[PDB]
Amino acid sequence: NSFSGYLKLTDNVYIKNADIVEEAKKVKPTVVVNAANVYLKHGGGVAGALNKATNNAMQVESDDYIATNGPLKVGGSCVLSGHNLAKHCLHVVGPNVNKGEDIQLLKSAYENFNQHEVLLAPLLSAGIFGADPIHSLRVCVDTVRTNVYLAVFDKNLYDKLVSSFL
Ligand SMILES: CC(C)[C@H](Nc1ncnc2[nH]ccc12)c1cnn(C)c1
Repeated sequence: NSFSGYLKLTDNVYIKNADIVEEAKKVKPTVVVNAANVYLKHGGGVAGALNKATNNAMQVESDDYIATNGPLKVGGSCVLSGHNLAKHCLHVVGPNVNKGEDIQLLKSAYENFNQHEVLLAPLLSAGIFGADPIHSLRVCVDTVRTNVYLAVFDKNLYDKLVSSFL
């Protein structure tokens, strides 16, 4: 958990303009959060980037988890291996609002973070899930009480987030 170059937004939320994969390789955190879907199919976005950095080990483990346990619920999570990136990966499903899933579930999704003292995480429900990323940071700030280090891989978005937060 040797995080460097973060900006502290609140007592427990830090942010950096960085690729979460690169942060995980440098820091080897106890927990890295994946922005997952309910079948843990890591096709693109943050999920595809984390799985590629494990050379598909995350996807083979995820497929075995789903065959044995079934899919997650939207707003839910599971803990699996972090492989080479972290001790553990917390796979968290935020709502895909472009598919009609309720934006209320984004609070439930961020509540999963409170089971871990320190986390390296992305913005949930941003990207293909369709939520406004600044709204996602507001729900993170209002919901997460443990120590969260957010990596946002887009300098334009990072500057909008920092400016909106102050
Ligand atoms: C908003 C965007 C910058 C963010 N992407 C990322 N954020 C952080 N590390 C990353 N590595 C590769 C992509 C990536 C995103 C995409 N989908 N979701 C749910 C979040």
